[PDB]
Amino acid sequence: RKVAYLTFDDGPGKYTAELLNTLKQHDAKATFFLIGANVKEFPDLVKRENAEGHYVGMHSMTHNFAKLYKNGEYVNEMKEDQGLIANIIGKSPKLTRPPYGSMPGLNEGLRNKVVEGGFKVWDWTIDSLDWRYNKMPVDAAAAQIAQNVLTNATKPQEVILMHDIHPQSVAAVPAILKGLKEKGYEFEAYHEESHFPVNFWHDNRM
Amino acid sequence: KVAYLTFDDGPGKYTAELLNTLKQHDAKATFFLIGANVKEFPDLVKRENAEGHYVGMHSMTHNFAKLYKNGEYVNEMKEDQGLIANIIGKSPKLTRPPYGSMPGLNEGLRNKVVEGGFKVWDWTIDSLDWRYNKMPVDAAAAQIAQNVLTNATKPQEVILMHDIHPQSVAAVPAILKGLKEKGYEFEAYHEESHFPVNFWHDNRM
Amino acid sequence: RKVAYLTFDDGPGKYTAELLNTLKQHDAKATFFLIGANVKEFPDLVKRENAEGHYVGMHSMTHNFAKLYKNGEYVNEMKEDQGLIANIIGKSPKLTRPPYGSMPGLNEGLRNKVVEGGFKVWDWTIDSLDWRYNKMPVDAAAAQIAQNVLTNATKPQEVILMHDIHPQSVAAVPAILKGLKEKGYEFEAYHEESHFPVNFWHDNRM
Amino acid sequence: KVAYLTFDDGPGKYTAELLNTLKQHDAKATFFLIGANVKEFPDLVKRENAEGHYVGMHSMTHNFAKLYKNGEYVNEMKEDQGLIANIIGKSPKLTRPPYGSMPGLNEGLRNKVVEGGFKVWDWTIDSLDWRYNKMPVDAAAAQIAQNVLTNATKPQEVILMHDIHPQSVAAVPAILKGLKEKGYEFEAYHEESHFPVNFWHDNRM
Ligand SMILES: *O=[S@]([N])(=O)C1=NN=C([N]C([C])=O)S1
Ligand SMILES: CC(=O)Nc1nnc(S(N)(=O)=O)s1
Ligand SMILES: [Zn+2]
Ligand SMILES: [Zn+2]
Ligand SMILES: [Zn+2]
Repeated sequence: RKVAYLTFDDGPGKYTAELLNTLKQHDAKATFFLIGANVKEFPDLVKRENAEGHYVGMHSMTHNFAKLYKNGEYVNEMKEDQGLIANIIGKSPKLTRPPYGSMPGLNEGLRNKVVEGGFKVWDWTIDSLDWRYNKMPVDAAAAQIAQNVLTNATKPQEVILMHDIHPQSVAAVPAILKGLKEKGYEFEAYHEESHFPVNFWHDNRM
Repeated sequence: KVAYLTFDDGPGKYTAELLNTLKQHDAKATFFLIGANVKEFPDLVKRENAEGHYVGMHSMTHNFAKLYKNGEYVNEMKEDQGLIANIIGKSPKLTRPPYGSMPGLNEGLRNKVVEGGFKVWDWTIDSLDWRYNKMPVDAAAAQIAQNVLTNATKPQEVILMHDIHPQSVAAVPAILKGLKEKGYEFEAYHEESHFPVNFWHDNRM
Repeated sequence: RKVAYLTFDDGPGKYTAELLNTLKQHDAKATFFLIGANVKEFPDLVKRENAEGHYVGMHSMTHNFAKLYKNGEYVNEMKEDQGLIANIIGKSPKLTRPPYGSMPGLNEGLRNKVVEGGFKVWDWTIDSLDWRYNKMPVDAAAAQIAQNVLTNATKPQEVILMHDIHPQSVAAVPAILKGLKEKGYEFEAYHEESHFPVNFWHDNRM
Repeated sequence: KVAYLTFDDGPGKYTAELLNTLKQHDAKATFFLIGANVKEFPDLVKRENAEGHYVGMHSMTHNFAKLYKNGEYVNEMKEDQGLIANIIGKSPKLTRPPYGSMPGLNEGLRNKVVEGGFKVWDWTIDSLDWRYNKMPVDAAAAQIAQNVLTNATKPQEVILMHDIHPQSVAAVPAILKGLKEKGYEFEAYHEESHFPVNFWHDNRM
C-alpha cells in the first residue's frame, strides 16, 4: 500500500484557493504549513483547508533563519502560529515544518526544546523545487515540476514539498495527482494519531 | 482566420500617413500608446479610435527599471489609461509591455495587473523593423514585409510593429496585400472577444 | 535558411573541453564570451576554441554590474579582456556580451561609448536558463535545459544563451544538437563579416 | 543479481557481532567509518578489512554545515582516509557523504572530490533503521528486514544501514536470508569494479 503526502509550504496565498479546488476534484487530501502573517490575512482559506479534510500545520511567523535558528525562536514562533491557527480552526496542530528545513538549523538544543514543547517536525523526501521555476512560461514550468515529482516516487511513502504561493506550483499539482495515482499512490493528509518521523536528523523523537 | 496588426511606441509623425493606408484597405488595427505621445498627439488618438481601431496602452516611461525592477508598471499603465480616457471617453483594459512581459512581468506584477483589471498582450511575429532604422525606406520596408509574411502560419497571429519608424509604415501597405492572400482578416482587438496572448502563457491575461 | 548561434558565457572552464569535443563530433560551430580571469588561467582553452572554428568574444573582466554600468567600465573591461584574448589568438574580436544582458545596464551613454570604441554588443533570443538547474540530478537538468531550448527555436535565426562553466549545461548540448538539427538548423559561429544587431535596446548601431 | 551492504556512522558496540553474522553467512559488506570511531576502535577497523570487507570514509565531523557550506568535505575525507590507511596500509578512495550527496555536494565540491581522486556513493535502499531507535529490538529488526526485502528489485542494490544501532544489526540475519532467496550475492565494493552511484547522477564519481 502506497501513500503520497502532499505538503504546501509558506501559504496560504492568492493561488491557495484554486489549489483547494483541484484537490476537491481528485478527492485528494493534503497538508499545509502556514506562515502566521498569511494566517491573519487569509483566514477563510485556513478554515477551508481544514473543513476540507487537509491537515493544517505550522511554518513559523517570520520564516527568518537568523531569528528561528541562530536566536532559537523556532519554538516560540511555532507556538504563536499554532495560537492563530487554533483561534481559527479550534484545534492546536502539533506538527511543524521548518523554514529551509531542519538541516542544519534545528540543532540538538532547539530539537530538545521542540520535543519538550509537544511538537513534531516534518522535513520531506521529495523537493519539487517548484519555486525555482519562476522565470519561464507557466504551463512549461508546471510540466517540469511535475516530472520532478513523478520521477522520484519510489518509496511506499513519500513526502512531497511544494509551495502554494506560486502559480507554476498549483499548475503542476494536477499532473502530479494524475501521475502518482496511476503509479499507485493515495493522497492522504497527515494524521497526528498516525505520526511517523520524517526529518533530516534521523531523530525519531519528532 | 484572423490577423491582428499592432503598433507600439506611438503616436508619432508617420501615424497620420499610416492611419490612411489602413482606412483605404478597410483594415482595423491596434495601437499601444505612450502617455507623452498621447499628451502631444491627442488629435491622432481621437482619430485612431474614431476609425475603428483599438486604442491600448504601452505605459508612461517605456523605462525598464521603473516598470519592472521598481514595479511601477500597473501604476504607469493606469495613469496612461486616464490620459486616454480623457480623449476617447472609454477606459481601455489591454496593455502591451515595453520590451514584452518576459521576464520583466514577474508573478507578483502579474497579480497586480490581473487585480487592476488589465489584460496583457505580447505578439507572435516581430517585424524586426528596428534593425532597418535610419536606412532607405523602401529597401528596409520590403524586408520588413518579407519578415512578416513568412512567419504568418498560425490561424491567429499578433504582429509587433512600430509606427514611429518610417520603414515600418512603408512596409505596412505591402504586408496588407500579402496577408489577405494567406487567407487572414485584418482585425482590431475587442475586449469582449478577449483571449490570452502572452509569453508567460498566463491565461489570467 | 536556418542558423542557430549557440553562445556560451562565463567561460572557459573545467567542462569547456568536453563541450569542445561534442562540438567537433557534431561538426558544429558556436560562440564563446569569456571572462578575463578565465582567459588567463585556461589560456590553452581559448586558443583551441578559436583553433576549432568557434568565435571567441569578450564578456568583461569583473562580471560586476556595479562596475560595468553604474561606473561605466563596460568599454574599458571589454577592451582589456580583448587585449588578453588577442595575446592568445592574435585577433581583436569585436563582439561583446554584457553580463546580465544589456537590459537595463547598457544605457544611452554607455551604448554611445560602445559604438565609439568599435565594439559590437549581443544579447540572445533564447535563455536556456541552464545555470539555474544547479540542484537536481545532472542528466535530468540537461533534459529540461534541452526542452527549454528545443521548444523556443522558432525564428529563422535564434541566439541561444548557455554557460560552458556548469556541468548540467554541457550535458544538454548533445540532446540540443540532435533536436535542432532535425528542426532544420545549422550551427554557426558569429562572423563579424556578417554582423547584424541582436539586443534588447533595438539599437542597430551595434 | 549482486547486493551491496553498507554500514554508516561506525564502528561501534555491535560492529563485532555483525561481523560474526557476516562471516557466518559467508557475506561481504562495506563500512563507511567516522574518524573519531577509527581512532577509538582500531581493532574493529583492522578486523573489518582483514575479513574481506571494504572500508571507506564517512567524514571526520558528520557535521552538515562544515562539510558542505564550508567545503571541508574533501579535507575531512582526506584526513579520514589517512587515519584508516595507518591501520590497513592502503588508502581507500570510496566515500559515503553524511546525509547523502544531494544537495550538499555542489558542482564546486563535486569537482574537488573528482580532483582529489575519490569516488562517492549514496544508496538505493534506505533501511530506515533510525526510525526504530531505542525501541524493542525484536520488533524493530523485523520491520527493518522487511523494509529492505520489500525493495529488492533492481539487479544491483546499495543498501544504507547503521552498525551503531542494535535493531539494525539484529535485522541483518533475516535480510541476508531474504535476498539470498531472491538470488542476490553479497559483495563488498571494489575500487577496480567501480561504478557510479550518486544522487547527482555524476558519473565522474
Ligand atoms: O518552501 S520553504 N519552507 O520556503 C523552503 N524550505 N527549504 C527551501 N529551499 C532550500 C534551498 O533550503 S525553501
Ligand atoms: C537572471 C539573469 O540575469 N541571468 C543571467 N543573464 N546573463 C548571464 S551571464 N553574464 O553569465 O551570461 S546570467
Ligand atoms: Zn517556507
Ligand atoms: Zn515599445
Ligand atoms: Zn551517517
